[PDB]
Order: sequence, then structure tokens, then C-alpha cells
Amino acid sequence: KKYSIGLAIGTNSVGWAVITDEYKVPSKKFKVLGNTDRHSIKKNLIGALLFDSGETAEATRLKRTARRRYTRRKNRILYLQEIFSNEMAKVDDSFFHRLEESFLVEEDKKHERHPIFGNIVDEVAYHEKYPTIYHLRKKLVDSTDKADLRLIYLALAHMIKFRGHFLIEGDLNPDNSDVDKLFIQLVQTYNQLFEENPINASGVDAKAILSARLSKSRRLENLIAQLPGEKKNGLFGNLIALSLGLTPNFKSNFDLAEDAKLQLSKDTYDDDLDNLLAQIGDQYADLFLAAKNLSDAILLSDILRVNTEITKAPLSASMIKRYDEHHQDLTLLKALVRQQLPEKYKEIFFDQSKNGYAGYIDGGASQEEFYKFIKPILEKMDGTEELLVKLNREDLLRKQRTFDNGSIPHQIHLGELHAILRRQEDFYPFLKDNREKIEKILTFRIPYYVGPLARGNSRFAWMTRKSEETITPWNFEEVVDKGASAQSFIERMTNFDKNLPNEKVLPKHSLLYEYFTVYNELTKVKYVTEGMRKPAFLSGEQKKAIVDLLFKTNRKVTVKQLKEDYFKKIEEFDSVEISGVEDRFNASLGTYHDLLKIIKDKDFLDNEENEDILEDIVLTLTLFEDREMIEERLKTYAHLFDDKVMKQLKRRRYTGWGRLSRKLINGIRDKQSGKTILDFLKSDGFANRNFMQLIHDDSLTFKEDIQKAQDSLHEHIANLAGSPAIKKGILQTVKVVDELVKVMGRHKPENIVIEMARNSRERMKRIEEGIKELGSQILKEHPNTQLQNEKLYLYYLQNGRDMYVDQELDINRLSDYDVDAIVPQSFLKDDSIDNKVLTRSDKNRGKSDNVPSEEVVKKMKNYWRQLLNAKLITQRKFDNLTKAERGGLSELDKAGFIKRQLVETRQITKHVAQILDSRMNTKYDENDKLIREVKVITLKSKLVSDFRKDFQFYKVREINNYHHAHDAYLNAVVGTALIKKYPKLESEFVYGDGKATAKYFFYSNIMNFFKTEITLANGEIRKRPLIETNGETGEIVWDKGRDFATVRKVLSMPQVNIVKKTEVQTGGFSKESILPKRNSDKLIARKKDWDPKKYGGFVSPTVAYSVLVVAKVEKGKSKKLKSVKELLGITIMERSSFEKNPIDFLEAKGYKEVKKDLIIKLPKYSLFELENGRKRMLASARELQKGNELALPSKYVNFLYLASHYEKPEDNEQKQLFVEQHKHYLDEIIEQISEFSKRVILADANLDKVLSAYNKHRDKPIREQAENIIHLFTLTNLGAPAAFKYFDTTIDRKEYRSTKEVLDATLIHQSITGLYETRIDLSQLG
RNA sequence: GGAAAUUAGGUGCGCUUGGCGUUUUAGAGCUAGAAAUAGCAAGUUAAAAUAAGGCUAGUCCGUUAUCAACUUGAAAAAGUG
DNA sequence: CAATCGCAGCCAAGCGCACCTAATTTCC
DNA sequence: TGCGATTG
Ligand SMILES: [K+]
Ligand SMILES: [K+]
Ligand SMILES: [K+]
Ligand SMILES: [K+]
Ligand SMILES: [K+]
Ligand SMILES: [K+]
Ligand SMILES: [K+]
Ligand SMILES: [K+]
Ligand SMILES: [K+]
Ligand SMILES: [K+]
Ligand SMILES: [Mg+2]
Ligand SMILES: [Mg+2]
Ligand SMILES: [Mg+2]
Repeated sequence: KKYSIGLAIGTNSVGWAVITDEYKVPSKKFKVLGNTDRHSIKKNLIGALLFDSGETAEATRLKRTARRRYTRRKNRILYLQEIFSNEMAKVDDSFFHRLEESFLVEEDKKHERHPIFGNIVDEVAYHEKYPTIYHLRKKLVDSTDKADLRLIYLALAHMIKFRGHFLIEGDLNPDNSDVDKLFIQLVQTYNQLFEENPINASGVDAKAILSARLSKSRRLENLIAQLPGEKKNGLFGNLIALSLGLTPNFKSNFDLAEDAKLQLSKDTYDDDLDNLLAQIGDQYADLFLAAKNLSDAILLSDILRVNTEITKAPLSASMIKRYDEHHQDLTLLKALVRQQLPEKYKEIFFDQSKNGYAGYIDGGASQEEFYKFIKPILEKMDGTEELLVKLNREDLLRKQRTFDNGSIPHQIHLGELHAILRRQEDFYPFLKDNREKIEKILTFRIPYYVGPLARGNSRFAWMTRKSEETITPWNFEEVVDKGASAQSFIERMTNFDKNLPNEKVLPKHSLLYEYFTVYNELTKVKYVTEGMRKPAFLSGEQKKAIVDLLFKTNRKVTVKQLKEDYFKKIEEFDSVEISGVEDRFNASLGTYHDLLKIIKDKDFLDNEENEDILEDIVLTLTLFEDREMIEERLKTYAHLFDDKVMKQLKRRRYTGWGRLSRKLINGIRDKQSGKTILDFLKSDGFANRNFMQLIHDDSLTFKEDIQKAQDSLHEHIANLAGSPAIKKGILQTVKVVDELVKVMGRHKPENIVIEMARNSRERMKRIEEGIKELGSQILKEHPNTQLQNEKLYLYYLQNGRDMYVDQELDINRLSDYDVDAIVPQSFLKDDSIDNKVLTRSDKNRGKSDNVPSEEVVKKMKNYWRQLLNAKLITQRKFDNLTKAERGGLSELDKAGFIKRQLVETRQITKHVAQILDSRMNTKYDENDKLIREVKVITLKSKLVSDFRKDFQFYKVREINNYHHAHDAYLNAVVGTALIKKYPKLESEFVYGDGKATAKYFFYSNIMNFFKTEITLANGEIRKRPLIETNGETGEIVWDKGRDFATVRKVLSMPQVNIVKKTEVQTGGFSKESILPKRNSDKLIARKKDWDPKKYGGFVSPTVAYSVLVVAKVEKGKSKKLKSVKELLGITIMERSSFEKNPIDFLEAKGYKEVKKDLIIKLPKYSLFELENGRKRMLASARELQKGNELALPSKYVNFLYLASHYEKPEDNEQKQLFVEQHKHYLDEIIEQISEFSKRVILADANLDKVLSAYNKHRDKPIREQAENIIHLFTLTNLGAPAAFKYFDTTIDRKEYRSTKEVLDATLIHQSITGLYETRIDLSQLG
């Protein structure tokens, strides 16, 4: 007995099958364990393991971060209360107590129910005077009176608890006063530079236009509209856009040859502005300087809507402005509706269930839902004009705590906090002594490069401490070693050099690393002129001159530069041809030119004695992100540099790391020559060996020194790159193989054939930015979920224009258009947007075989470049559209694409093959060589997909889960037959160890040996005999006389081992919504002492697993003991306490005299068999899932495939006639579903509705009936019931919301393959 | 089948932050009526919680991965037809 | 009991490293 | 899709 294994690896399934050399699946008797009548059972060696999707760690990570921030937000308040503690005890010794118990009902409170003052008259008067906390905040900022210490605390705590963001660096000092004066100064600055065409201010209310509650682009339009003759994209318009915070492009303003984009917020602005001024001149400096001055006065116009001269709390005053205008408009809205719509007053102001004002304040109506409900009511009335204006600006009846408050920087809250401290420290000395302490509570942010402030019990932490003591926001710099922590942050993640594993890789922007990349590319450049017979390398003397002249003067070196400014102007070559570099060199000395601008000392950079210092500087600039820590690490070099360059050097920050170490490129030396790798790249006689040749040359010592420098199965797979969903199936695949090997008596298989299976928010954002750079108004002309349509998505990505013809596209005629593939689908199976365009007709592309024709590229390339700059097409999409001008698809390209259709190239699939190969092949030769006992073959899905369709082994996925197992069987058959027929293909499919046209036709007809007659692509008919053999062997590969019948017999076998992986449920305890209190006791307490009948709580806890309990419970008033057998759900929250002491946990639930040895742990999907073969799976402790599979005969599967594809060659008429000749199969398929449902589904109401729905459409076309019959299998599918539709009839799911019947059924414990079973008759228990 | 560089597009893991929401309580509802109710007034804010909790007591940890049964084992895992 | 209807925490910012695919140049 | 609530 020799055998092979077929495998189909998916995200939710692993199909498997064992075949013999006759392509047959064996059957075998397996022992059955347990206490039932059955001692053994026959099983076919074919099946599929099913499992729920494996999840990434992202959701767990976001919740872990949220917990840390709630812990730290609470500590900020605790820090503040500790500071107030001693003095607050003298004012009100129970104030903080009332704050902590504010949530408790009055019955549970220990102090008086009014938290602030402890009595009702004082509490009522507070809210009367300060209706919002911002009323109190502004008053404490602007008033000189001594304030109650309790009100001081509440205002400071409110700023510290909700402190604002940290997206702006440095200090913020808002100043509203000079918006008009600064705009006039920018106009005056602009007119002095363009006296010929000045701009008239002329009472243009710049303060109103720029500070208005509109978008930056909208206010830019309103300002430009007030200036006749000025365009929005003109020079003055871009300056206004710059002051607003946009990203204008000054390229067209100055007729530049490159983009000149500027935005003041990016740290690159100072360099970018200097780059622009270097081209246009320094007389434009005051132009952008005055633009920055105006930008500071309107920087906070979105959040600060009050003139800053009358208050030092403009944020709170802006909130007060919201409150007052809310009061004024509410009084006006109420008086209006009383007069004009008195009937709808109750619904608008009393009905919480409606989206009126009541639902806005008391119900669940959002601000957006409230505006939508009230807008038609406002338009019906008069006069609501100003209310309509405020509504469309989202400024009507506004609250103060709103979704859009995220734009408020922490410096704003800090300003008000600092002012309150300054006011009240004159009366409270402890506020003076603790002023900077309190401000530090608000401003201090744990650096992201420090991480959690742990002390040995965090697997996520890396921080180290200077001193062993508790870390506070005030001693953080002294207790935490920021330098070591910031270094460990990067050090724990960066690669080591694979060639020298003990050596870290160099920074990507290291000078020595960029020298390495330049010389490695330079050393393979050849040249030829009219005199020399054959091309020659560049000499070591030539490389140095080329580097010194071109690379050290220009950031990029073009091939034209090399030819013109070197070979001609220094070598006396009137002409020269260059090979090894195209257009321009890929490598460059970018860091060399960055430092040359900063330190201005070219001699210092070219002095190789300064090599170690420059590598240390770049290492510091790469390792650290805090520019103060950077400045501290550059102190040892403060004598070579003045203070001006040091200020520029500490701003030059780098990111990224290279692939090689400094010891590899310029450290280790060849023993004979004493030269490093970089030395050989600089000069290597006339051989000019590059990096790959040097470390592989057996005549040098680099190769042996690198060779001299050179995990469980679960950890290895987890550490692989790829989706954690496919990685779950990879581990299960290995476990299936291990079991299948032991099933075959631990004999290894001959072959293992593996095959691995192959939004709306991003689409909208990608189009809005694209048309913005495009300048088009197509989004405004014809305005998310609609972009799920493929054609409409391509329509907007192409600005409503044809990609092949340069003509407009009618958006209401998208059905008349064609979605054509850039690279034809016959070569590349790319269904993504990167390979699709929208055109009037696919004939506009040109020929069908190749890339769009030359005439199309010459006419449309300009249009494609604009779409590329607007990020509407990727660089890959632009490259393959313009490929015709580069010659188009070569004959080797077409063959390469057709080999890619057969040979799997994904790295993740190669890892699976390597894992199986290394686990199977472990013995060695007499010469210490690996003995490959098992060939691991990798196939792509198209090979079996085409095999199914050629020979009518059709697949209908909705019928059952057998298709996963059948795919694995077909993988083994096709894979082993292909390797047996053509052993030379083992180099392409087996892991380990003219001509273009031939390889194209060879790879195109590689599967023809299965057929008897072949109609070729050339049109010529070929014939093959019945039995196929191997060339040199003569062994029989395929017998078309009985091997197809073998496949038909295998695929028609009803007994297939479908196994749903039982799994303990993990994750959140329950649903997260905090529901209001209800007398129903389903609610779960949110804290230990928060009775949900008083405080509300959670619903629907998740059961981790169920347990079978055989015990007694107390019944009735007398508490009689009554023997019971029950299924108890152990929730995720309860799991730890249950497992710590099961008996104590069960006794606490009310069970007595528990049979401890009869407790069975029953995770989700636990399998039970009842009567007549009916099976049920545990959905939980209180619901069951369907446990049976409907094995529909093969003749019905093939009929359902052809009849449903009836609308979609000359032989298609034979398949169409088969459908009409077997229209009676519809009744027979319904009968199969009915008998199956009556036997195992037991949903008579839904079956009657199904049969009634089938009879109503018996005159419908056979295609439509077959399509809807496929929907009916949802009724019979394995797993959780789900709704489905037969034509227009909807059949809602019939759930099995009772688990009592399984308590006396047969529990089935299945191995991973389902071949080994332990069956427990639970009726004997109890 | 690999390596480096360049260009472009993605994925994973980890850290540090912001704003909402929701829950209970506080923000004296008034007049009439025996009451059911009716007519008005009012509404924008805050505290506290945001997995129960844990010991290791940290400004730490608490939702990923992994899991038939039986025997062994803390676990990982091994053995069993 | 069943048949039936209802419900589910979300939005945003910054940073670091490591992978992957897919084109080009030079090589093993 | 597991379960809470409502209706029949
Ligand atoms: K009380
Ligand atoms: K204008
Ligand atoms: K609301
Ligand atoms: K609400
Ligand atoms: K709120
Ligand atoms: K190039
Ligand atoms: K850095
Ligand atoms: K899990
Ligand atoms: K899960
Ligand atoms: K199992
Ligand atoms: Mg907590
Ligand atoms: Mg809130
Ligand atoms: Mg937050």
C-alpha cells in the first residue's frame, strides 16, 4: 500500500483525502470508543475540517489601550484630589466623598444627595448662576474675587479630565484682535511686490470671511469672490489658502518645473519654503512671512468664536455663546410653532421616541438626526431664515459636549487652567506652591517610545528606570531612563544582518550604507566608444571621479549627466554608450547632500577620518524622535559645530533601517587582500565583482566567514507573515496530515498535494481627494454605498471620462459600457481596480491579446498622468497602461503569465510546502544528504477548476461542505498524475532542489493528456489514445477507460467526514451596551455593588462552554431534593471561578450532591446524534445547530450547475438539451430536500412554506427555478439556521432554542479528521 | 529558487493620545383636580463607570493565538484504535 | 409552548519596527 | 447569530 494526500487549505476549512495509485479513496474500519452498542465503524478516507475564522489581535489591542487610558485618566483626577486634600478638608470634609458616590441612588448614598454643596438651596443657586461648567470656567478665569475651593476644583478637574489633543507642538497663545490688520498687511506686502497689478482691500471684511463657520476651501472661495480678477489658484489665492492651513501648489504661479507644495503645519515647511525661495528669489520672503502672520490669528477660528480681547477664556466663552444662542433660538422656535403649527408641538417637544427636540435632548436622536427631522418643519414656517442658515452650518441649538470637540488642542484648556491658578493662588497658598504640579497633570503625556510604566509583570513593556520608586507626572524625567527606553524601543524590533546575525543593520540613511548602494550599482556599469572593440568596466579611478564629481554635487545622477559631464568633458569621448543604468542611477548620496546643506563643510564630509563620527550622528538622528534627546546626544560634537548648525542638525530626523550591517559592508576583510567588501566595490582590478559575487566567490574569505557566523510548530506558524485567518488553516493542515499518517500505520505518503485559496469608506475618501487635485467638480455636479458598484467606482476614478478614447461618459448609460482589463484576463487573473478601466466599448483598447495599442497610449497618456498625480490610479496601473510604448507584451511575457497560472508563487504557500517537506523528510544518506521520501506538490486552484469543468465534475458550494473534501481529492489526483506524466515538471511543482513560443504552447496544453480529442487554439484537431503512459518509464499514468469512472465513484460517495471544530468561546464577557434599569433579572451588574434593578447593566453574556450536570436541586417551598440532569452554560466571566473549584461553583448555583466524575465539558459545536441519524450541534447551552449534511446525488449536482448556468462553444447545445430532458430533476431534488428535512431538520412550518413556494413557480424558466432551488439548501445546510428566499417568498430561520433532547442522546467526540470517535450514550447517565 | 538597490501599493505586531455615546444620580418643575388626567413651564450641564475584576500592587495585568475523548503532564506536549 | 420581532459601541490622531506583492537595474 | 422581548 502506497498512498498520497490531497489538501485544500482555506480560511474556514481544510479539505483532505487519501488516494491510492489507482486514484481511489480507501475505506477502513475504525474502532469506536465509549459505552454504546457500536464497537467499530467504516469510514472513507476523505473529508474536511471546518472552523470559525481566526482573528487578528487588533481588536484586543485597541481595548487594551482603552483600559490603560481610563486607568490613567482616573489617576489624573486622583493626583489633583491629593493636592487639594488637606485644604479641602477644612472647607468641606465630605466633598470628595459626595463626588465618588454621585452615581448611587439616594437610598445607597452615605452623604447628602447634592454633591457640590450638600444642601438643596445652595445647589439650586449654583446651576441658576452657572448653567454650564463653562460659565464657571470663564468666571474663574476673568474674576478677581476669591472663589469657593470646591468650585475651583471642579473647574480644574473638568479641564484635566477632558484635556484636549496633543497634535500641535509648542505653545499656543490665541490672539483674535488683528485679523483685519494682518490681512491688510499681507495685501500691502503683495502690492509692493506687484505694483503693476495690485489688489484693492476696499472694505473686504476679512475677519468675518476668514472666521466664519465654513470649511477652509469654502472661506477661500468667499474671500476670492470679493476680489475681482483674482483666481482661487492665483498667487494671492494660494497665499490665502496657505494661511487657512491648506496645501497650495505654487508650481504654476512661478512657472516651475517641479511641485512647490507648502503647508505651515508640517515640520518640512521651513525647508520647503527655502527650496521655493531658492528658485524664485528672496524678495518673496515677506510674502510667505505675512501669510504666516495672518495664519496665527485665524489658526483657532474653528473653536474660538469670541474676540480674545474681552476674555482670557475664549473657549469657554465660545461654549457660552453656544448656550445663549441655543436659549434664544429655542425660545424663538417654541413661540413660532405655538403660532403656526400648534398641533405638532407635543411631538416636537415632548415625544422622546421622535427625532424632535425631545429626542434630541432626552431621546436617542443625534445632532444630525435632529437637523434632518426639523429641517422640513423649519422650511414650512416663516420666518425661520436665520434658523435655516444655522442648520446648514451645523450651528443650530448646539450642545457644548459634541462629537466635533476633538479639534480642541490641550494648550487651550491649559490656558484657562493656568489663568484660574493665577487668579486663585493669591488666596490659596497651596495653589501657588502646586501651580506647576497641577499644570503638569494636564500637559504630561507618556512618550510612545517609553511604553507602559510597568515593573516586571507586563509582556508589552520595555521601559527601564533610573531609580526604583513610583513614577508620577512630575518625577518622570528623573525616575524613567528616557534614553535607554527610547533606545530599547527601536532595538527590540530592528533586524540583525542575516549574513552576520550578531550585528545590527545600519540605518537606511547611513552615509556608509549609501556609499555601498552607489558603488554596488556603479561597479556593473559598462561603457563603449568608437575606438574600443568591446565594452569595459569602470576602473577604480573612474568610479572615484564619477562619485566625486556627480554624486557629491547632485542629489540624483542622470545617465545624460554621466555621458555629458564626465565621459565627454573629462575623458575626451565625443560619444559613448552606457550599459547597466537607465535614465538615472537608482542609488544616491542623499544623506551626504542633507548634511552638506546643514554643516556647510564639504571638506569635513569628505575626510574619511570623520567616518565614525558621521555614522554616530546618523544613528542618533535615526534612533530618536524627540529633538531634545537628539540635541543631548549631539553634545559630544558641539565643538565641531556652531550653535546655528546644531539647531539645524537636531531637526534632521531620519527613519528606516537597511538590510546589512556596517561590519559586513566595511568591516570584515578578505584574508589574502586585506580589503573589505566596500573596498572591492570601490576598486576590484578589472573584474568589478558586486556584492553578490563577492560573498559567493570561493577564492575569497567573505563566503566562509559569513557561513561561520550562521521554535515550536505553533510559534513558527504564528511568526509567519500573512493573515491570521489563513494561518489558522495552516496549523490545522499540519495536524490533519499527522493524523492521516498515523491512520496509514505511520507510513509516509508518496506525495502531498496542497492548494491554497486565493472598503466603502476608503473608496469615498480616495475619490474626494482625487478630484480635488484634479480640480474637477464632478463630485459637486453628481454626488458612499453606491461605490460598491464596480462601474460607478471606475466612473468617478476616471473623472467621468473614457480611458481609451478621451470622451465623456454618460453616468446613466453605465450598462452600455464595458469594464475592460488593462492586461487581458487570459494572461493575468487580476480582478482588482489596478487592472480594470471603464470604456465605451472594449474594442477601443485595440487588439484583444496585448496591452492597449500604441495609438491609444499616445492619445491618452497625458490624461493618465493627471489621474496618477491625483492618486486615482496607482503607479502599477499607469505603467501597464503605457506599456505599449515600451514594446508591449513580449512572447516571453505571455509564457511567463501562463506559467504563473499553474505555478504557485505566494510566499505563504511556499512556507506550508517547506513545513510539510521538513516534517516528512528527516532521514539522511550515507553521504549526509537529505532523503526526499515525500514530494510536496503545490497546485493552483485553476488547475482543478478547469479539470472539473472539462469533465463535468461540477461544484455547487451551497449544497453542502463536501466540495472542500472533493477539491482535496481532485488536487491529489491531478497533481500526482501531472508529476507522473511529466517528471521534468518537478522543479516547478515539487518543493526542494523560439523557446518562448514553445514554452507558451507547452504550458498552455500541459493538461491535454487527460482528453481523447483536443481542439487546439490553432484550430487543428489532435487525438490521444485511451491510456496514457510516461515517456521513459512506460508506467500507466491515466486510463481514460476507467479512471474517470473512479473519480465519479469517489465524488458520489455519500459518507464524507465533515467535522466542525469544537471551540471554547473567548472574548468579551457580554454585549457592551449599558441598558437602563429593568425589573427583569436578565441584566448583569456593571460593578459588584451596582444592583441592575437600580442602575441597569449588561445583557446577553457569552457562554464559554457548557457542562453536563448530574445532581440534585431544591424544589418547592419545602426544598425537596430532586434528581436532575441539566446543561449549564459557563459564561466567559464565570470560567475562572468555575475551573478553580467546580463543585463549589456548582453548589453556589444551587446544585447538591453533584456527580463530579460525570461532569462533561461541552464546548461550542459539540456533536450529538439522536433518532434516525438526526444530529445536533451545540450553539450554546440553550440553542442547537443543525448537525447533518445533505448528500445530494451527483446527477442532481451537475444538473443544478448546468441549469443555473444555462444562460451562460458549439458543445453548449448538448448541455442545454440535457436540462430540458431532465426538467423532472426539479421535483426529485425537492423530494430529496423534503425527505431530508422530515428526517433531520424538523421544521414543518418552513417546509410547508418551501413546498408551497416551489409549486407557485413551476411555470417559471428552468434557469430561475434551479437558481432558487440552490437557495433552498440553506434550510438543510450544516450549522446555524439562516433566512433564505425562494423567488419572492422569504423563509425565516427556524431555530432550535432548546437543548434538553441532547441530554439523553449520543454524544460524539470526533478526532480532527473525524475518523476516530468516542460515543457516549447519555441516556444511561442520571 | 535567492540577494541588494529604486519605485509604487498593502499587511501584521506594539505603544502613546483626542472626542462622543450610554448608564445612575444632582440640576426644587408649576397650576388645577380626590384621583385618572388636563393645561403650561422647562430642556444645552456635571459627577462617577466604561469589560466583573486580579495579585504580582505596577500610573501593571484582564477580549489575539492555541483546545475531541482516554492515559501522562503545571503547561507545552506525548502516548492510545 | 410556538411564531415573530428586535438588537448588537463608535469616531479620530500620532509613532516605531517587521513582513508581503509587483515592476525595473545588477548579481548569486 | 445567539438571545432578549413580544405576541399568539
Ligand atoms: K441614604
Ligand atoms: K473672483
Ligand atoms: K439625544
Ligand atoms: K439619551
Ligand atoms: K453629553
Ligand atoms: K533607473
Ligand atoms: K528618528
Ligand atoms: K480563542
Ligand atoms: K472568536
Ligand atoms: K474535534
Ligand atoms: Mg478599571
Ligand atoms: Mg460625556
Ligand atoms: Mg478617550
